[PDB]
Amino acid sequence: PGNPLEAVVFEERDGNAVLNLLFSLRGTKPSSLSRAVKVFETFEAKIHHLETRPAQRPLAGSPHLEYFVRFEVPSGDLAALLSSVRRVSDDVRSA
Amino acid sequence: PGNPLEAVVFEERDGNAVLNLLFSLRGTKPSSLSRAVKVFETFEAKIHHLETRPAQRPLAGSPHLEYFVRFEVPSGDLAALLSSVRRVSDDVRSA
Repeated sequence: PGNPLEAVVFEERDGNAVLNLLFSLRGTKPSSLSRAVKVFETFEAKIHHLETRPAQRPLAGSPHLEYFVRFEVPSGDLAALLSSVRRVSDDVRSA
Repeated sequence: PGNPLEAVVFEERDGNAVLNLLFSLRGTKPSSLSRAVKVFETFEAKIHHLETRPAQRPLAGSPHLEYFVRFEVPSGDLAALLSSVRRVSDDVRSA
């Protein structure tokens, strides 16, 4: 489906797009967040703040797995590597 | 070579090891930091704070590429996945 009023959005700066993206995964093996960094790095984008820190550990019984990231990619290549990020996540949103 | 007084060290907590590791890479393609997250995740370790943010961008002409991370792994499996991390980096140190 395609939600227009969804949270996943972005902006452009100096001719590129600066945005953030979060994504979580259950289990203990499915943690291919690594492939996610391969995205922003594939189109030589400029990462602002890539971070990963599963929940529970700090507090448990309220939060859940997470992964905060901020990066910038040409307004055109964004959609390019983002597709990959869509290839890694789908049921999440931007930060 | 093997430097004993080197910076790369670690500690153990509750029967596991909690430490930090930094590593940098030049160019634009060699950014396989992703494989690094595959390490701490391979032995189901507990990551405290994994982060990546190349230098220059904030300030240039003093710093350089970097990648700060903090994670914990059984005092035994640490050496296990760290070897992998050694398979990704060698000329760097802990945080």
